[PDB]
Amino acid sequence: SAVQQKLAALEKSSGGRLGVALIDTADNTQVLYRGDERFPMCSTSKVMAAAAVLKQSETQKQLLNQPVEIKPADLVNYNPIAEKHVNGTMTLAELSAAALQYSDNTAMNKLIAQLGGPGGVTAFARAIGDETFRLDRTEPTLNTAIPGDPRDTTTPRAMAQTLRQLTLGHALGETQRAQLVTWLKGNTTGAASIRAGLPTSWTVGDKTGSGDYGTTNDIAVIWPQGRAPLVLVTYFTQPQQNAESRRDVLASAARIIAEG
Repeated sequence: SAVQQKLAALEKSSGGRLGVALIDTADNTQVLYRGDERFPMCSTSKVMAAAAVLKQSETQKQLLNQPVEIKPADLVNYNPIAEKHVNGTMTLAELSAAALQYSDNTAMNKLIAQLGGPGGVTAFARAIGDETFRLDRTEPTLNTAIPGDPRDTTTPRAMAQTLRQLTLGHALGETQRAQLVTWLKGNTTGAASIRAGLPTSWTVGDKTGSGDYGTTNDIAVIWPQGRAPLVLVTYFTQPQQNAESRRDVLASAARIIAEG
């Protein structure tokens, strides 16, 4: 198709490997580019951890208000919110928001702990029908993004379908889904990624991810004005371990998709 020619050209110009999945919920049509290849998820995996805790709260009604200690030993490499609460507590709701909206890595590790380890996050993916997602490590090592390494990867197709189910579908209860959507819409890290390629009137909720090998990711739910929502996943990774992030590639991919 025309869009896939332009995405292929974008990929060639970038020197990296680009994976795109679009689901248009208006007719459940999909646009895929390397849709079944594995990519390192990096921080886009935080959506699955947050959703898994939200799923637990459907039975444990007070779970999101449970205070969790933040100790100095809990802090890893990037903890913009958790650092503000060292030797204090954050609720699981506050940790989920920090993980999603600020990409706080300590917050993610607390969510993983709450779920019983990376196996508990992966279990939730399996429980909602995602047989592709795998979380193997905690922060920060899940971001190593080594070429060919299957750890901590998913495919664009799988993540788009799963993000659709979590936010627009009914994999979660109504209160939990609304909370997830509110969190994604309040993301602070996405201004230069998918959002930058889309009309400024469209509402976007997204989760970015970045890692080694110049890995630059964004997954988004998009509500265009007067139009059915879209789910867009853009993964990008590069051959050099020290490569710089390329958020512009995600913006350009989104712009190419938005042309259709």
